[PDB]
Amino acid sequence: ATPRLQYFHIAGPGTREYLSEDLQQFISATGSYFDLKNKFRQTVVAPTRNVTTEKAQRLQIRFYPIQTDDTSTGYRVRYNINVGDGWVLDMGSTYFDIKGILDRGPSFKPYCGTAYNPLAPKESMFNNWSETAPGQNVSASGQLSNVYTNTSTTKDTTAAQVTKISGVFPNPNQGPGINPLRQVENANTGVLGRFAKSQYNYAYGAYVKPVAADGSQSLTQTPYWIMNNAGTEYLGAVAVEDYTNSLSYPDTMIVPPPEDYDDYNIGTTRALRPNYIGFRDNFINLLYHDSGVCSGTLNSERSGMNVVVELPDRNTELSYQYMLADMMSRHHYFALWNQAVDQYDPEVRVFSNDGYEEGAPSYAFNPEAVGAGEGYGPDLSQIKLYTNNTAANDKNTAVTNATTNFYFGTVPSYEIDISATQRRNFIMANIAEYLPDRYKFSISGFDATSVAPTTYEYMNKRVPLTNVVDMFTNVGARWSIDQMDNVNPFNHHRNWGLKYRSQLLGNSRYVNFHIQVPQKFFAIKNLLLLSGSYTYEWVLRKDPNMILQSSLGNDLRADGASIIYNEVNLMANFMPMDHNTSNQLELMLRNATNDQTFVDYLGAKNALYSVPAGSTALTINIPARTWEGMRGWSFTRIKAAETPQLGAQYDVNFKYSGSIAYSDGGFYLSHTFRNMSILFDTSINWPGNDRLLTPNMFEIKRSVALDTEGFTMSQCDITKDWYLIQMATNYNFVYNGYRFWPDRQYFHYDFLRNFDPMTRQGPNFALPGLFDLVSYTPTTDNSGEQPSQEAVRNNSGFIAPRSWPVWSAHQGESWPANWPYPLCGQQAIQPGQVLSYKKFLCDNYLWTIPFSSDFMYMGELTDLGQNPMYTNNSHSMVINFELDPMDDPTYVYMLYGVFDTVRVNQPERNVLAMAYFRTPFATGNAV
Amino acid sequence: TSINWPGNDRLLTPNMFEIKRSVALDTEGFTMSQCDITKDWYLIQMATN
Repeated sequence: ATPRLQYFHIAGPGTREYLSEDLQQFISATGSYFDLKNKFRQTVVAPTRNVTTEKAQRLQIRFYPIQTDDTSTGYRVRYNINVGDGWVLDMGSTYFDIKGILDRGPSFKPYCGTAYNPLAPKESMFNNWSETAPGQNVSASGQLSNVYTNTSTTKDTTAAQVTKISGVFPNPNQGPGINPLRQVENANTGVLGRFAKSQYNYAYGAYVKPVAADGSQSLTQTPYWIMNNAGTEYLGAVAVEDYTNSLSYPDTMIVPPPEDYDDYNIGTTRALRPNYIGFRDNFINLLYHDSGVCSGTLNSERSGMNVVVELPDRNTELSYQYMLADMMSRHHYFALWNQAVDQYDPEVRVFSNDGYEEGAPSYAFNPEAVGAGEGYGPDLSQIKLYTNNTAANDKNTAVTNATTNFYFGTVPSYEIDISATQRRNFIMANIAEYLPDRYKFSISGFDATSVAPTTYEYMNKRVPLTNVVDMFTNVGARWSIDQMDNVNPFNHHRNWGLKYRSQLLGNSRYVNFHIQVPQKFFAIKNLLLLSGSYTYEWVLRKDPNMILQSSLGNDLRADGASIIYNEVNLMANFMPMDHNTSNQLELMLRNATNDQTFVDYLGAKNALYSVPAGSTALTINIPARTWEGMRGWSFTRIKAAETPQLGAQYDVNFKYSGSIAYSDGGFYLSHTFRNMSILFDTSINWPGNDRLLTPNMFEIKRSVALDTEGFTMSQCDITKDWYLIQMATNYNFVYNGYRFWPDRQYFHYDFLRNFDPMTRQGPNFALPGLFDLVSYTPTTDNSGEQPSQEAVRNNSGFIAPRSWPVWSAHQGESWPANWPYPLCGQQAIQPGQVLSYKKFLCDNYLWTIPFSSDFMYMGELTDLGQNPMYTNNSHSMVINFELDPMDDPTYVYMLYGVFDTVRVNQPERNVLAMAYFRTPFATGNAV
Repeated sequence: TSINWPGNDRLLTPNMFEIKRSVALDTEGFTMSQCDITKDWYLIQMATN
């Protein structure tokens, strides 16, 4: 351009063509050790024509609904996407601008613990006052902190404070105000206090809403004078306020003792379980995908024929999950699409018990350094000091007056091992509370069958058994709690993805949410719409269980959750390219030979096969079929209670609000898969070439205890054959050697990223010794007492009794522990009294078996998928599964390998036509 | 004194680069990514970067 600009290489020719050829050869040859390319400048220049219109064209267009039909299960919206000539719409830029009111219900705690007197001890009381009538039979217990240096024997100095009582003056926040507590004379100190007469005396979690603008939780205060046994000696005064009906305990629940201790013991109070009710990852289950009854609609006006056809056997939202996880790492939190992957804390799931950081003995000392707590030794209180005589080596002269404290011993202190305190609190709060309901018991005020197990206060008022999980539970083994490894780990308050998603809405259950939801259906997920007038209808879910995710998985419909949609607009971004260039573009995309073609990323027909609780085996029969281009198999097992009805507008049997492992990638039951077999004909096994070490089945895992010949890989119970197949599928190289593949560690759904082999040893019970003191079965009684837990005697006088609830106050006496049998050390049990428990966990993996001759990837259209023996011949393959028996009805999420592809034909203006074809499992009915 | 640089009805508010707006005062949307940043500003930043 400008010679002035070409001089400075701002618009010049370019480094390749202004540098002398010999210099270019030099800087290319000597470019690995002495760089010179950074010293010469070349500028990339914009096309400056035929890239943007001068015409006034909106850069971002909002489409507000034509026609709504607000209903009580969904929220339909219909738009008229008018794309003029010279315009071009990429539907990847089309998203729903949704705002409304969200109610997350009473079952929503965005925070562990409480906000009301958190530092208060759990069993403390807020300076009680129990009376039948004012001035009648009265019981009161509390601290009297305020002082007013009274001159006793008269009311002159006490009545002055009494007249001030009728306000905020007692001021429970303020105390004595003196740091050295030894300087007070007990006869000229004055005493004041402020007590509350109410039911449910507990300091922890106590809340009384204010009535005046300056504290003042009550309006009427009745003062009471403090005198000794005689009435003449005036000592102090007390403020008493009625909180009988003005007091409440939000976010806290009373943990009463067993019924035998209901009286004479108020137990402790505990904060409710923390529950996060934010939206789901990537706004999953917020648009009605794959539901024929409430399917979306996209079509032109001239031909009002829908082009989006949805199938109940496809999974659009899991497809988007897999697509996004392959496109980027899942640890990136993109707050726009609510892109926060559901992740469990590994320190909670794969429990690596290690005790605690044992350091020097740690003590909490007196606030001052002088005290007589447990006043052993000489009293040292009425002593007298005489000065020393060096010559006589004895006392010589008395000290006239010596006000001395002079206590005995070191600083009074109480020893706490906070390193183990954190460990126990962590275990009980994270791993113990999230135990299955079969390892819990009521609290002597709660009763089962009076409320659904899927409710909030059911989970809150059921204390887990305290010996199934504790600090001695596999004290040195990195071992997930086998009583809980079948529990969805993503239903946890440590779900950082869910925590972030629930924190994006706010800190209350009354949310005026404003969200943007993308279109995930693969045919129009990123379709480029040409010119024409199209109508684009969709319906938004209003099911509280589906749209919202809980960290507890409780039934939100029974928990008052609801949502209201006010404005649902359709945003779009239009590139302002030149009408000449956009007209050329649309002319060349209206040509038949080159037209948009999209395949769903999952590429799987999704079939759910029910497996009841007791069943350990599953037989899958598929009738005669053409298996053309079928990619392979993929499968996990999903709990039935955690999976909605496929293609149902509203599921009433779905009383779960955690992580639907079907909808998202939150798979956690890839284990509990004993083996598998595939038989294309009635008896012809698929590998069927002596490939595997077990030729006629896919032995996924075998117990090492019964293992004798080997056939187990990677220091767990997985087999050689299965490990080989999985590594060959995921990484394509097993015949040149097994190795780690860090190129796929971002995927969040591959094998090595989340395959965790485990090994614990454990005592060998069913021996003359080794009595197995841990009882895993509760007594399923109303009383909050579990006497079967009283056999462990560990931390006897320093924790709550095992029969008592976990979070009750401590009582007992110090005693040698008896339960944890030493598996290490010099006094360990004999080698014949230990066992082996090789096990593996594999979350979010979705076992894959590729329909390839050698289990390795040679193209999306597999080796055997195009073989003219499955494609042309009809085969009726039979799958036989063997599973670990679970304790609830579970599906087996089976995924085949399909080419569910669509190519979009847009020959003229407002003519939109789509052809859907799925190679193994087509849906053409020839009508 | 009369030439808006976008000046072609580009932004949802053609006459200014509305960086953020009060969601309480909001009526028609124009707030993006679950905060008070605007659709136009979000588009501009994402396109630039």
